[PDB]
Amino acid sequence: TKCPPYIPSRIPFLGHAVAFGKNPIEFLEKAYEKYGPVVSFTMVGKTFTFLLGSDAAALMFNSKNEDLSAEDVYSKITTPVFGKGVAYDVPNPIFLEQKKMLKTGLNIAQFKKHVPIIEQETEEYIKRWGDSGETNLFVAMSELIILTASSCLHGKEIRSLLNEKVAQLYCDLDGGHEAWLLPSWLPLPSFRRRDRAHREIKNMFYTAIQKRRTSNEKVDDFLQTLIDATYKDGHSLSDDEIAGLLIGLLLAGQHTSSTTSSWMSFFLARDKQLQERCLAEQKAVCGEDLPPLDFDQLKELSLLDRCLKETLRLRPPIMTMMRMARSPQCVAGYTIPVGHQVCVSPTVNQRLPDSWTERDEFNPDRYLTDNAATGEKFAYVPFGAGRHRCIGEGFAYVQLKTILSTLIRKFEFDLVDGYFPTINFTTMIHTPNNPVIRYRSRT
Ligand code: HEM
Repeated sequence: TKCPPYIPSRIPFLGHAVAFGKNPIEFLEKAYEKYGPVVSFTMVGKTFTFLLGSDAAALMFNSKNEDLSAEDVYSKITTPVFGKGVAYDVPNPIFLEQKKMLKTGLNIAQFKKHVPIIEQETEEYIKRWGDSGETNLFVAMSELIILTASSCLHGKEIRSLLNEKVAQLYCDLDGGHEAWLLPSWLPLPSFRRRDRAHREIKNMFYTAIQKRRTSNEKVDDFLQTLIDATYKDGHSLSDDEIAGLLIGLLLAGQHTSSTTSSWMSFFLARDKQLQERCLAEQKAVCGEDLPPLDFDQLKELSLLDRCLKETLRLRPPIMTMMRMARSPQCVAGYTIPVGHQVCVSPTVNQRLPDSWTERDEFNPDRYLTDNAATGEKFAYVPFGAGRHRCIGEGFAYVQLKTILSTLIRKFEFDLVDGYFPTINFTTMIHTPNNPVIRYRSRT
């Protein structure tokens, strides 16, 4: 019973709901100062124990689901979203069976095919912009990412079936507490047409899937990985299971990729020098005529890579990873009891003053010298770390770098009247005047 420091509260049940909810990052920064790397506090009935800093976060990253449980906090968040027999509604071994099926289909051989497809979808979409004007970038990315992701993981049959009609039918699907995401100004009807997309979208897949079943167009696309995929008991995945796995893979990468793409642009629309140094790198690595991209070139676009890593450092779309303690855990000379909701914050760890120089500046060149991203284990964890890591990370870098390149080539970006959008935790539904960006064609 040697429990970590616990921040007390004068408000019985809500605890620190207001203080924390007002600014979670500032709250936790202050808590690390006052209380150390492992602190507890009550919020709306639950005791939360945060692991702050790399050395404390090591507990969760090196943990097993039998001790720190995701299916005890992340299951009824996701199950109404992804479906039955898929995601956190199945036993971990068969859960991890499908995850190993997904990770096989997300390989370099496919990433080489994916880079062309992403550019075509970007070129036909961003033509809507025309010559010059101003767009809502968060909304712009939301729509583009759906198309790009759909035309890579779902196939061409399902892309053919896709129209501007269904793009927001994912929004009601997205609605269904859902994950500690960074708040953003994406289209937020959330309700849209609940219960209706579940029929529309699911049957969109059944039909497309049957075209691949009774036919001999066995191709190398992600869907053909799942149709031919067999469990380790021989039985292959059913019709509804394959659809659930594909729907869920586009949703887990939607807001994440969209929010990051937008923030990086805003960060580059603020610093015009870096936006030029990037364009230099583009025509210098690919040639001045800007020929179509391919996987290989992406690996040497290092400035873009360091801008993306710096974006993910300051604006990680997953704000907090959470687990429920089923067995007592030991960290920093403390024992976390059964029933605590153990939390790691990539945002905090990637901002901690005792680990990052110029913590709040968007400085991509910090990776050219020493930094915590390589010099520490769990100080830079946008995609997670260790045993708990994003399987879409490889597709993410490919998708994001291809998209941003296709943008920085065909456009230049700047802030409208100098407006740089800020995240507000105090505005429940009343966002401050929406985020807009300025675009103008190149040359
Ligand atoms: C900037 C982009 C992204 C970030 C920062 C991100 C972040 C994360 C993180 C931190 C996790 C671990 C959550 C946890 O263990 O509690 C995760 C899991 C996952 N992500 Fe992402 N992700 C991104 C993009 C994507 C993409 C593009 C896909 C799919 C194409 C995707 C699919 C998944 C899936 C399937 C999981 C599995 C959840 C599990 O392990 O049980 N994500 N992501």
